[PDB]
Amino acid sequence: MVEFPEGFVWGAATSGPQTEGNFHKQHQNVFDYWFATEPEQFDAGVGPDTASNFYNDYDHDLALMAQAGVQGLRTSIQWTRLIDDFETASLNADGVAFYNHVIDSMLAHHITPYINLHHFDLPVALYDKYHGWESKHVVELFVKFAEQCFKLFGDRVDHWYTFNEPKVVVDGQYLYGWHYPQVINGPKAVQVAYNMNLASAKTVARFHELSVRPEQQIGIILNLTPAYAASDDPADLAAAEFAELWSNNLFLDPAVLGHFPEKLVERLTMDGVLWDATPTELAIIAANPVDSLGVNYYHPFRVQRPDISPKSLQPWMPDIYFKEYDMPGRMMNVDRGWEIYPQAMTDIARNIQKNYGNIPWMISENGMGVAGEERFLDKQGVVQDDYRIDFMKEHLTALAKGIAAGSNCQGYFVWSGIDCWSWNHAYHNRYGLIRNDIHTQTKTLKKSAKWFAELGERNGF
Amino acid sequence: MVEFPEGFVWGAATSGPQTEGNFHKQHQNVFDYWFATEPEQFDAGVGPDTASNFYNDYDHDLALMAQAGVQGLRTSIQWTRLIDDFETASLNADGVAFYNHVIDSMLAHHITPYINLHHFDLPVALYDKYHGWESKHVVELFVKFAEQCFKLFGDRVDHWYTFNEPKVVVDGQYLYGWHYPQVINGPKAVQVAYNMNLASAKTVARFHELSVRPEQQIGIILNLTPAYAASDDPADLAAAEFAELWSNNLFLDPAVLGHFPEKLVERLTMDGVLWDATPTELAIIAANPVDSLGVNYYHPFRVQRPDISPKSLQPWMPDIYFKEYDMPGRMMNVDRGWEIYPQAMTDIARNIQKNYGNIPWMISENGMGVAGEERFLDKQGVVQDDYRIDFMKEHLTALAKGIAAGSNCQGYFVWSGIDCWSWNHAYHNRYGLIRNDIHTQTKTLKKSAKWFAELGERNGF
Repeated sequence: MVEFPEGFVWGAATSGPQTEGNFHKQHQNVFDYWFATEPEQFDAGVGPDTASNFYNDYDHDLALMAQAGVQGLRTSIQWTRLIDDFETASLNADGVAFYNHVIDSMLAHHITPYINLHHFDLPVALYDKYHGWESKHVVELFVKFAEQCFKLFGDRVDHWYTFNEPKVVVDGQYLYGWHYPQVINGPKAVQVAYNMNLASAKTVARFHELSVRPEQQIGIILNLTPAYAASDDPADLAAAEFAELWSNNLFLDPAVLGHFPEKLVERLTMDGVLWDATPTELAIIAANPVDSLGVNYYHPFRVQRPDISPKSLQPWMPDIYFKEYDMPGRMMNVDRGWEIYPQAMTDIARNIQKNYGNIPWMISENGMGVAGEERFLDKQGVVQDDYRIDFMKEHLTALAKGIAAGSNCQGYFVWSGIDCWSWNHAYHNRYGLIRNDIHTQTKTLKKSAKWFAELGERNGF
Repeated sequence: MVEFPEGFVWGAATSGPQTEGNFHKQHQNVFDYWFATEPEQFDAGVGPDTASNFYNDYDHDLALMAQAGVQGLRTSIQWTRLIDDFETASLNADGVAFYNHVIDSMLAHHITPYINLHHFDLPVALYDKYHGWESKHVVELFVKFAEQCFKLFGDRVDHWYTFNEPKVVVDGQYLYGWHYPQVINGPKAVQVAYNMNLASAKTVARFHELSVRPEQQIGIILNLTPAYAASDDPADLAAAEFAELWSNNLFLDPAVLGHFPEKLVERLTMDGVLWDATPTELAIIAANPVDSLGVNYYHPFRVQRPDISPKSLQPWMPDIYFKEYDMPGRMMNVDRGWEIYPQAMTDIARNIQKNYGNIPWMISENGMGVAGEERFLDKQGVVQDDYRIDFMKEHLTALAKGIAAGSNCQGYFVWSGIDCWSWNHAYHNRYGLIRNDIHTQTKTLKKSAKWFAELGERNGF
């Protein structure tokens, strides 16, 4: 009734920081330090020190994911676990040993590894010493960490990603207080977006200098969620224009086309907040676009005119040009606060096909987070998460229309395999096909896990 | 300068609930349920779910305890981990295998096991089903649990304990709200004190039926701090008399002499709150005294006359006869609010010598808790806990005065080897010879750890 291309990958996505726990980890990332000093900023004071116990229980957790139909698992390597000295990227022997264990264990459970290098987990010491992603020297230290990952694990990992959602690092660390250091500074944010695009292009370049087999490829993972104008009012259309350039093109265009979006550069310049770039850096970005795209999609983005004129006396923010809009009658993931709009999948697919060379891409994250899932347990402690199955069906239906129209989508990864630690929200909302009882770290397939395994067997539903 | 008997045992003490974490544990004990229910009752919301990670890191943790001079480790087996069906004491095979690994690992590190059966960790389902320690049926199920421990581990463990401080279970669960379920009921407390005494004698009986070697002994661990009278004013001395019959004789006399203190039975009968016993139960108590005594001491205990007459119209509580007294001029550990009075050790040693047959005994707990020990890290990472060393010097010196005068003391167990979870206080105070960074579960010897090691080799200081 709804079928998918031959070879389509059915996978799951997590990250190191949200699964491993902090057991024996050498360095604190910014979230580790945030929790150590202000535990009250986290749901129930549950931080990342244990998370979903993946450091200790990886082998059996991978077996459960394989049970759940996870043919590919995408997670991340922590800079703060792998590296001893950041300046030279010397190696923490115990951390290298741990990532070889989980990659080997993925293979033994017949899971294809997809390895992302960075997922919101900047080392706090590099923020204290250089201001983190503001520093083009920190950019270089990142590339040297990437180089080690490629040399250590490239022999049995084909599929890599530089970053998960750099835009969330920019927004979170420098615009809205979501991430420690909670800086609130538009111009810095512009430089950080620049610096992270540059780090990604420099990592792509080093990846291909070091690759040995043709099937090795490196990509990036972004939100491509479209900006719908609230109305056809010119002021709402103009707000949606800028929201689109700034939330999507800022990263999509340099990663895939090789250059920054022309209209955005012009607006940033006119406002006096343009990044500092050099011709040599821009040439690196132009010469090393990603091999593939990971699309994270959860909810649409709707936007109307700003309440006050953008020429008002205020600190510069991208938000001076647009304000978020609530559509009456929207479908809502309420205990979460997000709109549910599957059709955006189709728009994204068409946009990639028409405007971005129909580059090979995957849905790298799609999922629904729900609170208090103990209420939906049945007589055997199996969460009856039909809502999650229906949510997956609605978005997969939309995806398949994009594919039949000709968009080069090659896989679908659910967020997430096993309930994992959702930053300051901790375990308030669950996303997994597999429930984790975090008091005992005992995990059990949900109803959606068996549906997912069957979806992969029939390559459809 | 201050020496100790040949063959003195230099040890450390903990418990399972305070170290293991709840990783893969089948059942919740009362503290597990309490934290799952009311995490706000726990410092910083830090519960038992990870504790000091002993479930995962036992082998290396025992190595560090060996470096710190721990020749005997006293800890406990968790009823809620070992047993599948409480009614039949059927075995949980992963919990059985876990205790087999730590006991074997203790042996390989040249650490003599000291295994205690119960440290405040009643399974909450047995309180729901039967009201817990109020049930003489639960008394039997505990004996069945002890049976299983002796058969699985008795081939390698010589030294056993029935309970760690039953009085704290009485006081905590039924008098002052320290332990879930926080019942406030004096008469119920009297019956629970009786039932736990009876559980212990029955366990001692079973233990000797199933004994295989003569070296195998089993004891009980109690607080025997004297109840010092505030003055020689007859109301004060009479208060100290009941305080001692109640806080010490309630368990000392059944455990060692095989009967309850006659003046205490008389008092509770007069007030109409006395336990329900049978002659056969009393005969089992009389026929199975303990083989040895573990003594816990931290701080002294002083009492004065109650403020109102004990005949006043109020719910019966042991405290209607005595009130805590603060002595002008006391030597205090001010941050912890505890008096320092080392000679109480010497008084305890004399009491066991004179009145309790000089039964073989050890100091099963003694130690000092301090908050924010990060203040005394040298930048080599070692806590400079000179205060802990001086504390041990004073108390070992007073204990030596007792051994010299003829007290049959055989060992000194520090609380604790590694920093562990102190119930609702969690990790606010640290007692260890070894420091635990509970964010990373990375452990490091303190200064006192090297001191304790040299103390054991020199057998003095």
